[PDB]
Amino acid sequence: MIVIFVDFDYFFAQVEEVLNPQYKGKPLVVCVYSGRTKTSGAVATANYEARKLGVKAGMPIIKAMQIAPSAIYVPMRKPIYEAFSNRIMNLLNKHADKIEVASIDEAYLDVTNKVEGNFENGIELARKIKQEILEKEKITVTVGVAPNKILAKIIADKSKPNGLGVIRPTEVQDFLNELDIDEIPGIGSVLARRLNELGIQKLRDILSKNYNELEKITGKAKALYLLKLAQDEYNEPIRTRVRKSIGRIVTMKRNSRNLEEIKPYLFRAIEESYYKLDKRIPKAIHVVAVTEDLDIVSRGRTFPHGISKETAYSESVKLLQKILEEDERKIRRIGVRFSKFI
DNA sequence: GGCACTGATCGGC
DNA sequence: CGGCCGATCAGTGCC
Ligand SMILES: Nc1ccn([C@H]2C[C@H](O)[C@@H](COP(=O)(O)OP(=O)(O)OP(=O)(O)O)O2)c(=O)n1
Ligand SMILES: [Ca+2]
Ligand SMILES: [Ca+2]
Repeated sequence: MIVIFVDFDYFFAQVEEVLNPQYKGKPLVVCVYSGRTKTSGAVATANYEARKLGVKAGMPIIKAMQIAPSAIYVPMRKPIYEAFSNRIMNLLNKHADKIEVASIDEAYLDVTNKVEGNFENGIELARKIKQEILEKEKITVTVGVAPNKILAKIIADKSKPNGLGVIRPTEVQDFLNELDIDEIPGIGSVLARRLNELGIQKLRDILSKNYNELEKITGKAKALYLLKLAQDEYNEPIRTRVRKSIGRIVTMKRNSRNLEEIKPYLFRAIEESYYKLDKRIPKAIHVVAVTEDLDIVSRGRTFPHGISKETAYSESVKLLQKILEEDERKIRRIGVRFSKFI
């Protein structure tokens, strides 16, 4: 297998730079304004100039503004980013035997047959891909080329920004022998340190432990994954991804535990959700509340039949009542998630 | 036991 | 201090 992984650089901010090139080369922060105050919200992403000043995705807008007050702060325009994404994925698709769109800004291509199993031709294809995306959309991307998805991602991550990372079939074992634990996709900061605390600093160190031992430290899924990766026995296929849930969640103007105050927000979320569902009919509904202290509480139900929009309204209220019954905290955000489509 | 399914949390992008 | 989403996993019912 020859895999090409593509990950768009500083995606949302970069699109904003394409639409407003005056922003380029200066700190730019794309913000998710919740509307509760002039500046309440979180950072979706920042360009590299803003990152140099300490701005990070997920950080409160007010905190970004504290450390980089002269950056340009713009509101997230997600539909435009989706459009860019859709066009790019369409360009990628024509170069691939198979494509896996993993998120709004990354995809895996299986180009094995496209390049006659010739790994070097795979690299050339990767260069052509980067060139085309740059020419056609003025977007820089980072690419990784490797025998499997996971190494393709790791080497891309190591080559950002605007990179072209490569791991040849012959380099894989050396590469896996030297890889740091915190460089592994799917191993978050906390767990990394926990493993680190137990003397697991490098991927190869996993081989020292056995499954029952590691499960206690990582959980089943993460244990099986790590033991496989460490042995270069990861080889998962490129698969067409299918949307499994669709939802909407909004910040209320003020916190509340007043049913009549919350309902309008919840019903708008349902309405916008059903618009997005289009012809998909969900059998499961979950109501999700972000509480005063930014904890998240969910109550849901699966039905033996598809849920009409009208049944979603009435059942959502019963779920909201359940949350209010079982959690005394005030609610800040309220929303809904639909899944199990017919 | 272990399969099928569930509701709820977790955490990455 | 946003707004999403898929993965994960412990609990139940069952044969
Ligand atoms: N907490 C986050 C993280 C990311 N995103 C969105 C904005 C990002 O641009 C996009 C892609 O996420 P990445 O992790 O790939 O990061 P970037 O593309 O922004 O930067 P990088 O160049 O490091 O890949 O997802 C978001 O809305 N909220
Ligand atoms: Ca990405
Ligand atoms: Ca990216």
